[PDB]
Amino acid sequence: GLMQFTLPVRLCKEIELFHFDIGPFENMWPGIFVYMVHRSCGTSCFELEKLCRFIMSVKKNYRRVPYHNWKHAVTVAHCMYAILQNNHTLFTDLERKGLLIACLCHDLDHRGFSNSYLQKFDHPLAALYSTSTMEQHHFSQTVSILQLEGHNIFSTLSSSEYEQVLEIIRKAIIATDLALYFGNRKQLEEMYQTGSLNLNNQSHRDRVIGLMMTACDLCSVTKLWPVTKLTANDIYAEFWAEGDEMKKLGIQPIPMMDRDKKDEVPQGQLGFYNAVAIPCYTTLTQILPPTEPLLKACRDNLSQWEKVIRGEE
Ligand SMILES: Cn1ncc(C(=O)N2CCC2)c1C(=O)Nc1cn(-c2ccc3ccccc3n2)cn1
Ligand SMILES: [Mg+2]
Ligand SMILES: [Zn+2]
Repeated sequence: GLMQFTLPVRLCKEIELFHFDIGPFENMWPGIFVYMVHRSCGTSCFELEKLCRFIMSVKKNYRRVPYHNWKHAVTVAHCMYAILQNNHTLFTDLERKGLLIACLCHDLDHRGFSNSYLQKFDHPLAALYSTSTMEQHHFSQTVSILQLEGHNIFSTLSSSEYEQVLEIIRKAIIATDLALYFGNRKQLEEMYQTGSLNLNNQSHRDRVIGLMMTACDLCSVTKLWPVTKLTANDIYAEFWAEGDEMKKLGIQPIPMMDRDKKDEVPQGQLGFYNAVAIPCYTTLTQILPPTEPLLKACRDNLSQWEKVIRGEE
């Protein structure tokens, strides 16, 4: 109740900024998350005993992979924290509860492999869930952890409020499937430009929430250049491991996953910032103007990758 989490001065200030890096001290990340829930949601949203037990169960069910790990989870929750805090009056009490939990849980039990590799491997999960394979798994993992004795952080919601939050979390996690982003952002673009966008329309809020999830998921591209560059190594470590596994099945991987084409990474980054990241943050800034700092950092990082290609680093 009267127990607040407090951060050291530099963190307390820097955590409010979009480009905050959560640091290399794993043992501080749970406290960083609880801090963000308390400021974003209230010290009443969750029983602290249950929240702490939920957080530690979520951490245990993230694997020791180079990128899709517990640090990614907390990083993606922080970006959502920053969006929510810069957009106070736009989101409901339920949405603010659900979305930080959704971000913490969005890659639960990730093995570091794409939906593609699961399908070509003929992994059991690709028979259970024929599209958004890993994302349906991440939501299933979230529901299972919530149902562990003492882990139901939502228990003090009403029956209807509980159903609404689980549906917010389900849609939020499914939307982190990048295959679904292109269509989602096209529809948001058409709607904002014809002016038909209506945030009282539930189907419209769903689309906007989904774009916020893509924005948060991709947020390594919105950090200081050294964070962005050092995260890129972790991202490619997984992609290249996946390409190795493709070659073991007798399939030449796409260049993205071929460690033989290390050289082409800078040009692949331009394509990705131009095809995915920049349009994601542009449409987000059109719908929620206070998220402009993400667009600006993303553009700065595109310019840095341009500088690497020109051999100036
Ligand atoms: C930075 N970032 N953050 C998230 C993701 C992502 O997609 N994720 C799904 C899991 C996270 C990325 C990313 O790098 N995507 C990407 C990189 N390329 C390319 C394309 C052609 C290439 C040719 C040669 C070498 C490298 C290449 N790379 C295409 N898409
Ligand atoms: Mg994912
Ligand atoms: Zn993710």
